Amino acid sequence: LHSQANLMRLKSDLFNRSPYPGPTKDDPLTVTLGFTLQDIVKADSSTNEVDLVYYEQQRWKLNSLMWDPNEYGNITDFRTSAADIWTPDITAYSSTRPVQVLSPQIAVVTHDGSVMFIPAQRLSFMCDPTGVDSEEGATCAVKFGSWVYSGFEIDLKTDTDQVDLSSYYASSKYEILSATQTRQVQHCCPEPYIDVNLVVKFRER
Amino acid sequence: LHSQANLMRLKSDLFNYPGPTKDDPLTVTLGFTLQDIVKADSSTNEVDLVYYEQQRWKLNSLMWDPNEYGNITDFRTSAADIWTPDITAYSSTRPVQVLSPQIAVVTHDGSVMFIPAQRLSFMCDPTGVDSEEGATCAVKFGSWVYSGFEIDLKTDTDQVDLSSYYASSKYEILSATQTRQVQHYSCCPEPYIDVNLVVKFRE
Amino acid sequence: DDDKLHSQANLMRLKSDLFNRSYPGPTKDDPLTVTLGFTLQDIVKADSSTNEVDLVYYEQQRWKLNSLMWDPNEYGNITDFRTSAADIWTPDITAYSSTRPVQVLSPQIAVVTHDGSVMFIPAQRLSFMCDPTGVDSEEGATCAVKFGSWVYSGFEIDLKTDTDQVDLSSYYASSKYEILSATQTRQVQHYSCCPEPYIDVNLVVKFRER
Amino acid sequence: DKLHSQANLMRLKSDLFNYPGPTKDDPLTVTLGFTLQDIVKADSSTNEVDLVYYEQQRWKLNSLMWDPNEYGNITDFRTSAADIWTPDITAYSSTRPVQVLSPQIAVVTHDGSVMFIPAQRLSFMCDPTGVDSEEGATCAVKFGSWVYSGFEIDLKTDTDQVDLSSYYASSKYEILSATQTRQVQHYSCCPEPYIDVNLVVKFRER
Amino acid sequence: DYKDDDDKLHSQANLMRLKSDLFNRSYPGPTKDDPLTVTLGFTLQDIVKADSSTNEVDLVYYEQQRWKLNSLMWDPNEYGNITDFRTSAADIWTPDITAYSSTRPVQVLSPQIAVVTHDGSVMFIPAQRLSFMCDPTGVDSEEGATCAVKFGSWVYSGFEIDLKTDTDQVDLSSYYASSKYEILSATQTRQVQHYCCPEPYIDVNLVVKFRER
Ligand SMILES: C[N+]1(C)[C@@H]2CC[C@H]1C[C@H](n1cc(-c3ccncc3)nn1)C2
Ligand SMILES: C[N+]1(C)[C@@H]2CC[C@H]1C[C@H](n1cc(-c3ccncc3)nn1)C2
Repeated sequence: LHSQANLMRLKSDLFNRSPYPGPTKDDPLTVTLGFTLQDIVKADSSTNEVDLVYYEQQRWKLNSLMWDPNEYGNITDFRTSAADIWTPDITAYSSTRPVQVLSPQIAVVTHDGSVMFIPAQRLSFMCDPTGVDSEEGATCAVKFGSWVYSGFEIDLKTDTDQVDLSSYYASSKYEILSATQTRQVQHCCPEPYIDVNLVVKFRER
Repeated sequence: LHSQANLMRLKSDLFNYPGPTKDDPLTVTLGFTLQDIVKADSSTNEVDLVYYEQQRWKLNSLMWDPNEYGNITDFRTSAADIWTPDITAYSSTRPVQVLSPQIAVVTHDGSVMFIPAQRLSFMCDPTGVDSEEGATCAVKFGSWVYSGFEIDLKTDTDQVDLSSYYASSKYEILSATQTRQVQHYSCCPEPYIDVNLVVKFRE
Repeated sequence: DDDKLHSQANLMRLKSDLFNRSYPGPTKDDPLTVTLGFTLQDIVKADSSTNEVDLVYYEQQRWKLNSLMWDPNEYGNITDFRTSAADIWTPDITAYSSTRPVQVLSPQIAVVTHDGSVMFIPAQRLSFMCDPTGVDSEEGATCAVKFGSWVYSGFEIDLKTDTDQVDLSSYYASSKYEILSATQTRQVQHYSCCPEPYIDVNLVVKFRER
Repeated sequence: DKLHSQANLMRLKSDLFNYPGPTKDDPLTVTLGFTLQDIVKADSSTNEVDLVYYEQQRWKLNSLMWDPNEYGNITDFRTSAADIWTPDITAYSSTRPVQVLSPQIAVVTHDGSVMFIPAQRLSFMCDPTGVDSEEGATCAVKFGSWVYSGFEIDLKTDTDQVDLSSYYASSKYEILSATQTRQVQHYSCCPEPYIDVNLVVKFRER
Repeated sequence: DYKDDDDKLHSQANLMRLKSDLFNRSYPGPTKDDPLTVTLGFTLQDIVKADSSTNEVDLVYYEQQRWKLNSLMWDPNEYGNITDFRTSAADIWTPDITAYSSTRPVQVLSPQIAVVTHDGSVMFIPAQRLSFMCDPTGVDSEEGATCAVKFGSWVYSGFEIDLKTDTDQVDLSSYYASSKYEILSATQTRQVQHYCCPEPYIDVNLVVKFRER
């Protein structure tokens, strides 16, 4: 009951008893992105759309979510609804339908102020699967990034350029030949723009 | 009218929980009742199930003495009025579609019974389904964000309840099991728990 | 004309008193009887590849609460009113063998009468478990679906019908399917999960290609 | 000067919004008109046809009247359809929930009249047999209040001719005729009349 | 150092105060006495699908919307030199720009967030998937098919909302190189029409010419 009271007090202190309005040029934020590809579900050659199921790991850190575990019964982290906090507007740049969310929208917040949010998603995106019924397979790509924040407000990075394939569905209609995730910088507008480019080579299993 | 006043007062009292923690872990019991394998798509390797899920847990903070409330021992309430566990399928390919009202039953000892009916599309190769051996598929269910140190999953039985399986389904069930699994990941010492639903079926 | 302004005032006041100055659902001590009746409009689709059939129908629901009673004389002789279904408690009447979420085809509005009775008539499209084998034959196909509370046993919600005959007077005359018979029967239903039975109304439809 | 016109509008909306629907004592008339844009498809396997149209709805409330001279000569304003009461006009033989294609915003005028024009895609019960013949196919669907009788809400049309001037010239289907006709229905049980507008469309493969 | 940390806190406080002063200290939409000009431009990303059985074609594009309100102006010097901010599109008035011949509800593909600048100008760029009325007959030809769809306010006439374009050329620099359909031309043109009614009505007409492969 004390642990419960401690956690409710912590969330009340963080969410009620102090003010974050999003990143700014004077208060920029770095968001780390990683993809865990679970399934290429469908590849449509009549419309050049491919459907992926993946987990999108998002990580950032805010001073305003920091606390001393000693003041709160040594609580070092908690889970909370993603709507309780600010989250980055990371968006697929060439989707062809609204993303469908497959998991609870809940984030893990740690006492250092770091946040980890890992929504599972089904995404339809622009992809010509020509060659998927061949040895070399097909190659397609999709960029992810902020919709409204330039690189002066949100910077992106990956922890690795190799997409996590350890959850890829063993009996998918498609096998993965390779999957990479790479930070890109592009420069109308003075400010740089950042994305992570997800590149997937695949073929019929 | 006195019973109505008592129930309204109980609910006000109770509803005026941050989730479990390592220090205050919660056990959630899970069971499945499979009603129908509706569809098996060999072009996408997606299979569609209709089932309902029994979910049960207990909170001291939902406890009350009936004698203080007209001998009310339980009530029904919107699932939005209370914390519910984030039990999720780990290999769905579409958002789950809910077939039953989001209402749970709370009992005076603090226990909660929630029974969501769902249609689920999940990753499944139906190869063999037109053969004597049939096809076999599996989908894990568990917390999305809590480890086995915060939410422990249990089952009452490893037999999926098939007593309400639709007798004229396109697919007959050869077997269906629900098995608690303890999973570890090389990075971390803490256990993760899921219930693995394994279904063997054929046309 | 001042009469009209007065009637509006009486109704806003009645609604304010009933909703703002005052139902937690039925209990064992205070159980509720819901009357159900179906009006079947159309069998839209019968899918033999998945054994799902799609129905369009109106489901009439009626119940009565003391907490919704008023004296018409205290409120300018208002004897009933329409209100959003979200303003009041409604029963969780659920198809027990749907294969998709029901789709609502009519406004979520109910009629409340001064004796505390409520009438609510949702139009729905429902996909449910049904093997249409035989539909291209003279005998046709037969399927059934139960409707009842999801969370309330017979000790909290009872159901009744006014008739066991489904109303076919609005059935679509150029449907792909003709109705041979449609019945609606109250059942006391025992589930191995639970010592207390649930009440359902069993909708049994015999139909064939027109 | 512009801040004044804005202040006037905001005050008017405030005055007006700071109505329980019609009653037999305070009944209401809704004028309905259809502008048919497209027959998108016809499914002979299910006898469902899909229409795209916008539906003009007009009614008048004393409680929405104001004097333009008291409010900077504001004669009308636009407002979210959620800020006001709107009639529960429903298709009686749809087979899927209507899909709304336009913003849910209405126009309120100083004489208390409200104009709301939802664009919709509708699937409804229709046998397209004959659509590939000179005579074409004929189908119909009634629209009316779901919960209000003719004692609370009357319906009417300005014309019985459906507006076809915006009908898609390259639709897969051409319209031979389209009418919208007020119908009154009485029943021996009940003393109250029931009103609908019957949309009748005759159409043919182009 | 501590000063850098304090600056960031100040910057956050300044933003919260700006948004507070703008929003909950104090737009009812345009009026005949206060007309608004919305600038529209399209960036066409993909013609996904052309259905000859229903004459519906599906587009993916993003639609840049821009307008300017006196009531959204502020002096940057009064707010730590903040010159613009991002905010939820639900925090502010937005124009009801609607496609006039869609056949399904538009599907939104991007975050509903806008950028507000100190001169009171607002920029909002929703990405959308749209199904609209279009006979793709000719798509399998050298000159391709031609389809058009008008965009404009649903409820405001040209008395209250005017439209303009910065160019009549649809932006094709992000068009999907491996689409099933190649673009032959794409234009966006302001029109004044009538429907009966004294008020003139304004739209922007998107005309696309495209063919297979
Ligand atoms: C159709 N049902 C499956 C019947 C009646 C409504 C729905 C849900 C009901 N129900 C109740 C329970 C239950 C209740 C209490 N404890 C364990 C299981 N499980 N399923 C049984
Ligand atoms: C595409 N429209 C049909 C144009 C512009 C937006 C939509 C709706 C508009 N509109 C206005 C009216 C109207 C307004 C006032 N009185 C009668 C009809 N009817 N349709 C005309």
